[PDB]
Formats: sequence, C-alpha cells, structure tokens
Amino acid sequence: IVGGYTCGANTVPYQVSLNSGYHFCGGSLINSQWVVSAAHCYKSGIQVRLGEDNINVVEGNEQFISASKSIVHPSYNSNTLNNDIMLIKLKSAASLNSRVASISLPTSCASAGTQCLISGWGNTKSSGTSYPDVLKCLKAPILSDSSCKSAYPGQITSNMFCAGYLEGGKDSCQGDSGGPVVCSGKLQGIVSWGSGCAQKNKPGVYTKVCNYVSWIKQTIASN
Ligand SMILES: [Ca+2]
Repeated sequence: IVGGYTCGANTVPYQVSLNSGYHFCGGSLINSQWVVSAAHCYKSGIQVRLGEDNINVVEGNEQFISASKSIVHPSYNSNTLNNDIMLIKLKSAASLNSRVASISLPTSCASAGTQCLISGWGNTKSSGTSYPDVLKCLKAPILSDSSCKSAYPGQITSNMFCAGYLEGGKDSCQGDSGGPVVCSGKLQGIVSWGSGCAQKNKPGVYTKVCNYVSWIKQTIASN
C-alpha cells in the first residue's frame, strides 16, 4: 500500500497473509474454512496466516492453517488477468473471534463513488522498494467505468473495476495482490493489477467480486 496509514493490529480481521516460506499475497476469509484470493497468486504449498499484524513477529492472535485445496477460476486468463480470482480451502476451520472474522459476500455490485477500504503488506513506495511488517490500510473510491477504461484502453473487462485516485499518490502495490477491497461491510474486490503503483492516470484494477458470488457459493457447497 502506497500512501496509506497503519491499520492497527487486528482491525481488519478478515485480512489474511498467504505464506510459502514468506508472504507473497493477501486474501480474505469468507467463512471458517474458505479464503478468496487472486488467481495470479496461485502456487502449491500455501499456508494461510490469519490474525496477523506484524508478519515477522509472533504477537499472540495468529492462526496458521495449511491449504488442502486451491481452485482457480475456470476461465482465468493469465495474459489479461480476466477472472483473477481463486478459492482456497483450509485443512481445518479457523476459530472465529473478535480478531479473526469472516467478511460477507455482496448481494449487490457496488457503484462508482462508493468509498472502500483496501489493505495489505505490499510495497509502500512508488519509486523503489520498502516492504512493511505491519498491515497498511487505504480508503479509496471506486472510479466510474468510463474513467477506468479511459486510463487503460482495451484492457478493462466486465469483471474488473478501478479504485483509487487519478492524481496518484495512493494505491495498492506489489505484495497486496489477492487482498480485500471492502465497501459497506461487503467484499467487493480483489487486488489484481495496475501499471506500476500510485502513478497518475494509472489507478488500481480490482477483480469485481459481485460477478462471482454464485460460483463461490456452489463451489463451496460441493468441496
Ligand atoms: Ca505476527
């Protein structure tokens, strides 16, 4: 997260870290046994880390659970990142509390102008690299579809939306991928891609979770 603020330990209880020896992506706990992330985050040997603030320090509220199954969306295209969404089942159900909580899926697609919260452990710089240990948070509006397609000619699909600021300075970034975009208490997006980070006229592009609710629900019900 570039240009954000420190969230506070466990203030974002649905945020998760995907770990394969090291943090490489974020995710969202949507029930006690399932996590949503970005398909381009796929790899084998994932351990899901719930309850994290400093991902380099055991602080007391962590739950470390291995994945038993990863399900990339059937129509994921790694060239275009269309349908950048993946489901992860935990080997064991998490223990849900104040600090480890699921986030609800949407009944409705959120509209442009809605303010949302983005979070993750990604790069905090637009030029160069400095990765934080504690969770970073960004409030940002969904941008209209027209602005989004204007900034990214020929690249936005019905399954993506832009959020952020055309002026630059505030954005998600590398290492935030897979993480949550929450609007009015609902998971509306997944950190997916962008042209650099926090550049002007290059806002962040997010998977549009409101299109995948039925796939998520019938996938969870059969696995
Ligand atoms: Ca920790």
